Amino acid sequence: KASLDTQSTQVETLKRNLIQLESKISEAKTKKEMLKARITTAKAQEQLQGM
Amino acid sequence: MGLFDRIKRVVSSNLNDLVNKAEDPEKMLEQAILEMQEDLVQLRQGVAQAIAAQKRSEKQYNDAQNEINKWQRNAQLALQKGDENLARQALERKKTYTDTSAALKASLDTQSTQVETLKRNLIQLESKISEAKTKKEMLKARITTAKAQEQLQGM
Repeated sequence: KASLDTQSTQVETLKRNLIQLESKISEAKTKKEMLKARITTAKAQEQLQGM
Repeated sequence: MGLFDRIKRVVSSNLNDLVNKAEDPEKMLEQAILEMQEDLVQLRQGVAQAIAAQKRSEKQYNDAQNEINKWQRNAQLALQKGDENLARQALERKKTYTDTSAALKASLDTQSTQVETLKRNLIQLESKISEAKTKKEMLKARITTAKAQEQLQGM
């Protein structure tokens, strides 16, 4: 029971950690989108030359 | 000094020759049109992906809220049980989860603000490509005028 309780506490922490990890990857993905928006701005300047 | 003079002359001559060969309005515009459209498609996909990611994040956030409710029920049960340790654990669990939920909400709100801006930007981009297309039509009209002069010779 003691071992199980320790394991239960540990698995719960792991689950919480996994949720945090999921949040972290999403945050990284968001950064890429922001970078992509910046890339579009550079493209807009080029569009000016075409105009 | 002689080398520098030679380099400048060579560079100017090479650059001038190169730009003229590639200076075609239709080819340059088409390549530019393809790139923006590709970027727009990627941006649209990214926005959709971001929305999907946000939805996935929302589901996780919803699960955390559900977990808190379960913990809250357990805390009430713990009081009935009379065990001090179970009640204390539930309170600790509720606080971290609430903090995590708040953090997730803040992140989601920022993401929501960002996606909305991206959508607005995408709409602006769509307007921009259309404007470029309009310019080509105007250029085409000018081309017809040149053709009309030639028609005069035929007449």
